[PDB]
Amino acid sequence: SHMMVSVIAKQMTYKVYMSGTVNGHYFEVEGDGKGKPYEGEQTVKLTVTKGGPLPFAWDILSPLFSIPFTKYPEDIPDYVKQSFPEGYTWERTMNFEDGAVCTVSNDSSIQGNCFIYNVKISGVNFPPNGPVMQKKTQGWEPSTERLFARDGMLIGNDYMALKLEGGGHYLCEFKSTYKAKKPVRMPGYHYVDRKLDVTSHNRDYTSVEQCEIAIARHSLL
Amino acid sequence: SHMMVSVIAKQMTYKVYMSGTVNGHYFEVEGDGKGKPYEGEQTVKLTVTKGGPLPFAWDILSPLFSIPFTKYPEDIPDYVKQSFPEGYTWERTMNFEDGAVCTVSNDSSIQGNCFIYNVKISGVNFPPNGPVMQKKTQGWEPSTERLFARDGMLIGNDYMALKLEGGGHYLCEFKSTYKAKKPVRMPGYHYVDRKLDVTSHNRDYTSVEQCEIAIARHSLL
Amino acid sequence: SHMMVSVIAKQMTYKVYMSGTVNGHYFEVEGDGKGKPYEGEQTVKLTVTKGGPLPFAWDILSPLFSIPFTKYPEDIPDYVKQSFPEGYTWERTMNFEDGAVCTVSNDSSIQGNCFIYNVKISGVNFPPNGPVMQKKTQGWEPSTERLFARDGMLIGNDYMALKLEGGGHYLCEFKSTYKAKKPVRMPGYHYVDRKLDVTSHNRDYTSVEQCEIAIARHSLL
Amino acid sequence: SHMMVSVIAKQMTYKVYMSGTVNGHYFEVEGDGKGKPYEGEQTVKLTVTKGGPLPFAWDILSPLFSIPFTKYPEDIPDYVKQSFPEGYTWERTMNFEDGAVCTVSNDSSIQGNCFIYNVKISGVNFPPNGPVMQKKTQGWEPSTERLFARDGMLIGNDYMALKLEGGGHYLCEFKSTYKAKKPVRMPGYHYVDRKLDVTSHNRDYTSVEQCEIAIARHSLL
Repeated sequence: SHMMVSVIAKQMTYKVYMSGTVNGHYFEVEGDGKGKPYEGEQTVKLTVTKGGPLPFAWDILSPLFSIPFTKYPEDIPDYVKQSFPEGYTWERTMNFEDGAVCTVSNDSSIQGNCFIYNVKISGVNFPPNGPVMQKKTQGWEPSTERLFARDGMLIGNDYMALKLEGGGHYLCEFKSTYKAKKPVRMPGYHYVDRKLDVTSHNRDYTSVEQCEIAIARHSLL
Repeated sequence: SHMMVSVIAKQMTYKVYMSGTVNGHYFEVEGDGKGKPYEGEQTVKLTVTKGGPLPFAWDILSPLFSIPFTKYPEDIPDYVKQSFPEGYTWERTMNFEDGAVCTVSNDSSIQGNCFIYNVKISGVNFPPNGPVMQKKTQGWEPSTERLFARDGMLIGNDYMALKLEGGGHYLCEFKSTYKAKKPVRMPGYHYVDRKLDVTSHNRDYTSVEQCEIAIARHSLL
Repeated sequence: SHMMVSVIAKQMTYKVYMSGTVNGHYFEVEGDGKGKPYEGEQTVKLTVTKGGPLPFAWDILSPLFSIPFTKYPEDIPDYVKQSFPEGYTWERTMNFEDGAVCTVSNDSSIQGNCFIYNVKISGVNFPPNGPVMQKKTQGWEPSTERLFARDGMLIGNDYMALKLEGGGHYLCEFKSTYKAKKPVRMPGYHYVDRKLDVTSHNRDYTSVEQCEIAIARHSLL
Repeated sequence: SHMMVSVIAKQMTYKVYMSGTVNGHYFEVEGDGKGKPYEGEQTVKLTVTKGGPLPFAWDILSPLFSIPFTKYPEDIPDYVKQSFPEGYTWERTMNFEDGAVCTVSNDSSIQGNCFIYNVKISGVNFPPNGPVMQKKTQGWEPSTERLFARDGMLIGNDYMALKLEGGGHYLCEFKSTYKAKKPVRMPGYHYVDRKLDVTSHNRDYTSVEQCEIAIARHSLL
């Protein structure tokens, strides 16, 4: 079994606060979630508190609403979990195959049994007739992030794909940079498999429930 | 002489309001500017009003503070000036050669003799020992933007370069998408030459003055 | 068990013919290999026949010397194996994180018990003091290609990483496009895990022996 | 007037030898050219000699057929002309907006009154229904290359655009790296304007004539 850290219970909740701008439209979202950090399981309920209903696909926000909830096997150092109680920050670029770009920054803290995430997203050049502004997406495929240490930062790359109405895929590249706020034991080259689903939502996606499973590992061969 | 639009005087002022995050650091800036829109000359005084003094090179913000102040020869339609009084928006990506990326959005309107600009920037993945975080930049080379029409929008690209303390250059690619808030007459493929200098600043760059000359043209050949 | 095709025996050999140019240096390589296509196992012995010894790292050529040797599970259509006897072509871009770029094209045929591969590589902008021209690489990490169907072509993306002398990683992005020469049954979204090793070589890598294991699969979750 | 190097006459000829592969199709081309190097004027007659008639737009080859024929004002050092008699090499990437990519390498020498060019191109991932494979291009816009010195090499970038049958543009980014075969005096940051036209061709573009004007300069402001 993997070393559990005492500041992170086997059952934890969290609060997430998002603000951002996508194609010039400002908006804010708040969520409360919960899960089992050492099993890699979590769920979150989101509420659009400003700028709703959103004129773009909800799916582009889904993977922005909790990386402490990743199951790590015994021999792989868990970068993110070691960073607590002080916490971590990360920065992410999303490059969509039709030219749209998002930049994302996150600050993560802990208060007792509850993680606190603050996240900002900026999105530009989503084509007006594209699957995002026309809400043609049907959730992400499961995906695998490739992670490795560099300058005491963790670096993640992920080939993502939104499912399209009536077959087809809309590609997105994730590049992520994770920075603990204190020095920790770096892991080596490894992967995290993820599966993310919207399990329920209202008509204009102003209330949304998501859930995720994330499990780290070495190569299979 | 180029046609002059009655809603834009030969001398104008403007106010610019900017908020943003760069490597996770929030900041706000306000500016007051003036110039001669049909001669392509302007100056602006900027004040950091939140999150100052900034921990990053001022030069990455410089080109975000007024495209109505571009001189257009008579035979080239002026996309930006035609958009008034309704105004315009634009979005910009900034891709630096060490992998930092900025997304920018802008909304621009007019009140009498005064343009009003609202601009938001999100910049991520500046290397902590690179010339931006170590404030080693020494202003921008004069540059040229290539512009053409597509789908009712004016598309621009610019290979920019920052000057480096100790000679040499730090490269940045600009991609811009300008969208008038009403249909306007579309120009053909053309160029805009620009020179942009910081003419004065205090020690921690919390007060900065910039001067810019911008002139559109056809190919020189 | 997966459907085996009659034109592809459980034990097969192959011949591979490479010519190319890397940083302006022309060279040619020939290899003979063998393996078990339905088990995903193969080995190949390469000989540099022109332009040797090569002034660059052998590792940049390794993943160019046999995709019929991929183990597919029963329920996933095997695009490449269906394309025979007529065969297939593919095109690949390799984008290295220090700016170097390779383009690759391949034509694959079959004669009896022996596949025949013709491959061309063009490589440019490898920095003269980089790990490639200074031969600092220490083989690839195992990796996973993400594959999906589009316009009856198969499309693969792979986040690759060369191991560096004294710790460290040198990243490379693979984008591949595979085209059967006759229509076949397209698969859905899936992955291929690969592990590629140089098992033996002489002093200046003019004779090189490699081996590979490649196994397709769905997501693990 | 700019200094004139004694090894380069006011009128010169040149031979150009080209081989390459585009979407897997091999071809060779030979050309004979002439012009006035210090005035920046040249013409060239090309003959497809293998793999003709070409199944792809001739325009993607056009800018690969002689940079000594660039007029340099007196105060800007001429990197290419100083390199002689030894000569130079260069490498170029061509990135089209629908994801096609070309890598190019060149070697250039001199025999008396005649430059000799050897050039290789590899182009991949042209979409089969795009304007290159469907021969819908109508020549290149006049363009400007940005040039600066780094590590003894002259680096160039150019936002190019092909004209499209039916108005509109198909964008391509040029990155070029020019390397003299001996140390030379390095120019500062500057530009080269170019116009390149096909002046005549037969029906299947197996004989083509091109004309190019190239003039270096500082920023216009």
